[PDB]
Amino acid sequence: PNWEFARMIKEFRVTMECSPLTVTDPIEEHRICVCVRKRPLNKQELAKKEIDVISVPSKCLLLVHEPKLKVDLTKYLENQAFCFDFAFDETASNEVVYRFTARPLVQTIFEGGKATCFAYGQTGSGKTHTMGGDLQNASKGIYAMASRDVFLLKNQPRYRNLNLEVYVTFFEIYNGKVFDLLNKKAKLRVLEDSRQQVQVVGLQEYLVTCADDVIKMINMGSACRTSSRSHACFQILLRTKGRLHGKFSLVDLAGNERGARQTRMEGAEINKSLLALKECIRALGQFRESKLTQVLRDSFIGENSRTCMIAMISPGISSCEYTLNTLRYADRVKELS
Ligand SMILES: Nc1ncnc2c1ncn2[C@@H]1O[C@H](COP(=O)(O)OP(=O)(O)O)[C@@H](O)[C@H]1O
Ligand SMILES: [Mg+2]
Repeated sequence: PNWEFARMIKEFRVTMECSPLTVTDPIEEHRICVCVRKRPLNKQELAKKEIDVISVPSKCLLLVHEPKLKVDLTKYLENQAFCFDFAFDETASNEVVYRFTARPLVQTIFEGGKATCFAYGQTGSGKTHTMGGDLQNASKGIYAMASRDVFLLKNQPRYRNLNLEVYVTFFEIYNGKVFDLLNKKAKLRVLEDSRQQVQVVGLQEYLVTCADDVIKMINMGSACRTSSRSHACFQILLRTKGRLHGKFSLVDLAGNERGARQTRMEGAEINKSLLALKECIRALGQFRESKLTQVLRDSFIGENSRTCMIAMISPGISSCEYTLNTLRYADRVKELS
């Protein structure tokens, strides 16, 4: 047969119908969740008469109206379809996006589980807008939202007898070097031991109690950081006896369009890490180690470990080549599940 094609086709088909009952399902463990989010064209983009070339006709489908010239100059479209677990159009808010990406994973930490949620995509696409908050608005972004609901889940009966402390970290990863955003960008050192386990020495874990505390911390970190070229990782830890119960690492990745002049070849580092991250993620469905995947190594290797990739799309015509690139990385992540 042509079975590889048949398999790829099936995988497409299956994803193309899904209810929101599939990721949020009990008793099936959707370990890997891949999403896409089209942001609207902004006024500068409108001002430059940019054509919106992206459509999101269903919850599980996204279309690229790839503009093309035939050899004889004749204009046409190659309308390309991609399907994801969720696809959010230019109307979907952060709270809506949060509801189907990260929120499901909150419970995983209170179940003694590890969680990761990545914002992936080109620069100016909305990674920080989604994760940090409206570009700022710490409270209108996933970091905060996840936290809001971490506190809510502790006050429920089922999870009150755990005697939990809520800790919080926040750091930047830039050219192989970690920097604590809660400790004045202090350059930290990353140690692997014999067991191949990682420690980020001197990474400050602030205890928190209310959501507003966390909003304060997120704003300190974001402030004490000054765009792309660097990863940002905000973590939420639940400790019981100062022993770690569960961990949610929320990451605002770097610009994915730097496959690379001379010596601004941080784009080498950025590339290695994104390639790394991809491989790591696909190991959570069963190399070239980067500082990012090293620091997050526990959050993939685990038994109850879950993840969520949110691919950000810039809808402009001028961005199409970058958009198509973003979508292939995303396709290639879903590929194993
Ligand atoms: N879904 C959206 N709705 C409205 N504005 C958005 C949206 N996504 C991004 N933006 C705006 O676009 C700009 C670029 O977003 P940003 O998240 O900083 O890009 P990047 O993810 O590359 O860092 C910001 O001003 C942000 O407020
Ligand atoms: Mg941003």
